[PDB]
Amino acid sequence: EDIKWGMFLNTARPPQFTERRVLENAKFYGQVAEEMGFESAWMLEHHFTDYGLCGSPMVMASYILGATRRIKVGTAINILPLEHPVRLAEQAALLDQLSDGRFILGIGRGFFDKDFTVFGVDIHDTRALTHNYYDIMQEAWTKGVVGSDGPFLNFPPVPVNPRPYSDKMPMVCAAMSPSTIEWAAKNGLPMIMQHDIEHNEKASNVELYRALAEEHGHDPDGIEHTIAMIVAVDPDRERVREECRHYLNWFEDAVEKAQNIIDIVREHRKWREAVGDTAISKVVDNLLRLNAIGTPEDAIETIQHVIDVTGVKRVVVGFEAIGDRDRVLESMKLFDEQVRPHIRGAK
Amino acid sequence: DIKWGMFLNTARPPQFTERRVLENAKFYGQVAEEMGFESAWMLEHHFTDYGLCGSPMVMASYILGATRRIKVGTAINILPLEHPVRLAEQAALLDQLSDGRFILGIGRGFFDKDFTVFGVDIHDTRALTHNYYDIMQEAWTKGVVGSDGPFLNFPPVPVNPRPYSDKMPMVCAAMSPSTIEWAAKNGLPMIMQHDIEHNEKASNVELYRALAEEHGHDPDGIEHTIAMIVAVDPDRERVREECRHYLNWFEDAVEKAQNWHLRKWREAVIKGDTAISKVVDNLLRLNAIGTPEDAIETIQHVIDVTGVKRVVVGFEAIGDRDRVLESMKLFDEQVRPHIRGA
Repeated sequence: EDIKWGMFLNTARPPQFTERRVLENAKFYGQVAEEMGFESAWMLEHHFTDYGLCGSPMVMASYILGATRRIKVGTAINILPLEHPVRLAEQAALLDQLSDGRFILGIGRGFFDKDFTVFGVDIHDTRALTHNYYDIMQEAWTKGVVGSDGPFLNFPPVPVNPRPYSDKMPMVCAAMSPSTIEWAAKNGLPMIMQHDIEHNEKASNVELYRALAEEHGHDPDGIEHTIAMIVAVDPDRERVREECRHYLNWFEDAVEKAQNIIDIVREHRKWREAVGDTAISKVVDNLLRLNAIGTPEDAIETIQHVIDVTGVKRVVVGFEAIGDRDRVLESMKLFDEQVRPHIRGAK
Repeated sequence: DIKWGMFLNTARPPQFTERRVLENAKFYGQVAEEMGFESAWMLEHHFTDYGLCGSPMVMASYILGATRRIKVGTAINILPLEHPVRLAEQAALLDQLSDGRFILGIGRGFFDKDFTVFGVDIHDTRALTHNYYDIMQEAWTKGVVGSDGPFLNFPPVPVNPRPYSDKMPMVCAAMSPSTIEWAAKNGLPMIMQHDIEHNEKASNVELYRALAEEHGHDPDGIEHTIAMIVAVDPDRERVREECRHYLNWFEDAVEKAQNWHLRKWREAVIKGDTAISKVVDNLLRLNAIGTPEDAIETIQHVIDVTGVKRVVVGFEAIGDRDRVLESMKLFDEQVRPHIRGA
């Protein structure tokens, strides 16, 4: 009945913050996470928008690991198609060595068309790409030498240095779909699950995973899945709800824009910004409900519910939605003192 | 007042483990900070034991986390091998994260195996390096960059974050004149390897200045860098023998990286072992390997004829941590304090 507690270092940039502030804040929360006995801190990858300024989780993670001693640092996630597998293999294995095995490489397919256009990748291959790039990296780590004649890359056998410090490279997998869930289950690969998914959908995902493991001759109980959550905690549920709502309204618009960025840079007002929609509003109310946003007891109920139905071992939390540093720290304090003590695990 | 950098090498001689090398390296990173070095420096090597670190950006990123004050440069990022939009993102972030303590070394790379494995034409490498530079620069200065260029084709997109620095601190590996010209033209400091004859680095700097001024840049405002193997010991012939044994392996490994019949192989070991002997004789001559006095003489001469403000030293040749720490202590006390600028 002990949850490993994660902490997102967001590099989202609302209009009312500077790049410096957001990045300094991220660095600072990384140190708060160390001080306050978090299991882990977690990095994101994003390109070309203020949805997130960090486009290299490997570099950011490598920094935070340098700047810390105890805490584990993971990526959520590394978009594998965009990277040569042998490059990321070298990267992860070096950081595993440097970090004395405090690093968790997270992997996913990615879902932004801008990303694949710019780096020159075919967005229809991304499934096969990701599986192949995983296979390649895995062999580099486990065997110490890899080549490819496979469908995407041709290159001869070479050794890839260094070898991991860890027996097995610690990893997670973003997996939203059944075919990925099977693949991960097959490859002994823990899931990390986004925060916008319905709780019973998360329950089903884990059950599906547990089934496919057993079917592919693996112990499901020996894998520890991870969940993302927004936590924003305040005595006055109405106060914190409206703070997060402001943030989340921007967040969902920024998401819309990211899927549109290339067209906007080729273009660049009155009747655009006028034409309330309530489509975003629908999503934001959803997010509030799914996530741990309100009083201590609200958060306890919501967090503990998602543990019960899922049985996840780790919860990676993001505090940023409440605003700037004062408000985040107040939130974090409440959480650490009035919420976290009272959470237990599913077994 | 000379700026001292230190190489965190990750070469693995056969008697060493990967773990030991990488743990030494981190540790020397910490020593560099305490003992008032300006900078620490990381290299990029692939598929070879003559350097383990294939990602200078990761290892640079780590060491900047683990230090307060020291600057960390790379020497060098092999540019052709990485998308310029990705490294733009990387360097700008690390500029922000590190608080402008980062220095992005760039180069062309000359190892064929590398370009084979990452699927790059080794013939195209100079143009790529230049093209890729332009793109990164444009990303940093304007904040948006596309390319219907000769190599990459993608629409204009914003690249985040913006650098912390007003200008991204960089250096450029430059062996050949044509590159030296490009460097200068682009107001780009040089970093020179440790196997260049004294006459030549004189020529390189001269040429640089000449081409710099032509292209309307002030050459005095540019701080060039030179790499130097340091190994300092009372006993000239102990330290020399120690570094000879190491460098024998080293330059042998560098050879293998590029890549009746018992008689034809046995005439390859002798022919190889002399070719390697010749390179290693040069290295001992060119570099600061002897008593404190030998070092002082060699270092100061190299400074005199070049006018470099940054000298980057590597200590690893002399052996393991115990011997390196002895060597580093003599350098600090009996060599360093007796070295002047131009």
